[PDB]
Amino acid sequence: GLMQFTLPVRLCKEIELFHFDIGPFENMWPGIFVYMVHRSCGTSCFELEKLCRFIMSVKKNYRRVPYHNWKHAVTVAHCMYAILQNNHTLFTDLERKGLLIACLCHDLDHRGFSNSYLQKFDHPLAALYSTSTMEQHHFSQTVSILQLEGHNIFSTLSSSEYEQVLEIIRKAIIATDLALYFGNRKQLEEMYQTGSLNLNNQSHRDRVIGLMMTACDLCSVTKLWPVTKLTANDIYAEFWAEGDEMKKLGIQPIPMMDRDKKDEVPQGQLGFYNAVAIPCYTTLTQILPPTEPLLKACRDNLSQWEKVIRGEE
Ligand SMILES: COc1ccc2nc(N)c3c(C)nc(-c4ccccc4Cl)n3c2n1
Ligand SMILES: [Mg+2]
Ligand SMILES: [Zn+2]
Repeated sequence: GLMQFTLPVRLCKEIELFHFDIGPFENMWPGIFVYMVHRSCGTSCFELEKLCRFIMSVKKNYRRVPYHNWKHAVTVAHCMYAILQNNHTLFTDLERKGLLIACLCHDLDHRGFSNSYLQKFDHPLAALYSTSTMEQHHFSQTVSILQLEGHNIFSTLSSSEYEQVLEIIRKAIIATDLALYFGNRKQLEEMYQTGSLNLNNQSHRDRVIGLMMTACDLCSVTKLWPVTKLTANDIYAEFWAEGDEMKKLGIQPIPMMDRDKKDEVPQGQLGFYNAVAIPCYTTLTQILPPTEPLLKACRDNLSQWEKVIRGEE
């Protein structure tokens, strides 16, 4: 009960900031996640023995791919932690529990390939789940790990609390399917502008939680320029591997995925910031004003990509 996780002083302070980087020491990441659960939720939210076993099983079920890896999982959970701490009173005990676990699990057993590649490959998961293919797989994998003996971190919830938290995690993980994000933000935009947005409306909370999941999922665009720039190499290493696999199926990939067209990357990140990231953090900053640092950081990195193009780096 009385056993706190503490971090070194620099981590203890920087972990509270949106732009925190979890660092290159893999063995500290489980401790960093537990620390975040303890401050965001309480030291009673989860049985430590079970949580530790759940974390190590989640870690084992992430693959050694350049980007969609265990480090991405913990990075996305830390952004959720920063959003939850800067918006203390807006979220329920169930939501704070559910959302950190959702973020940690949101890309479970990812192969570094998109839903499009699975469909064109004709991968069995594409027959099993016709839309949000990988995301339905990620939720399936989360449930599987929760059902391992000694892994059910939720076992002390009432029957209906358990159903609500698994329903929060499912929606949260499905919302990380970027094809669903565009319509979700458009709706949140209309609701905020016509002033019909209402956080006591469950269906409205769902939408807001989805945008938070998009916001955390993209949070590599909200770090200090060097972090953001070096992560973009990991992201493109997956894209180019997928591009190669498209060519193997006799399909010319989109230029963003073609490793012959690396020149077109900076312009590609521009389109992504303008079409996805900026609109995402703008709408988020309108609903949850304290998340403004993510928008500011994202605009800062947009400006860095403009500089790469103008040949200034
Ligand atoms: C999906 O198409 C793209 C294209 C350019 C990206 N550039 C990024 N900097 C980026 C980031 C931080 N996260 C994603 C992303 C989001 C959801 C699923 C998979 C990925 Cl890779 N992307 C990008 N995604
Ligand atoms: Mg994903
Ligand atoms: Zn992700």
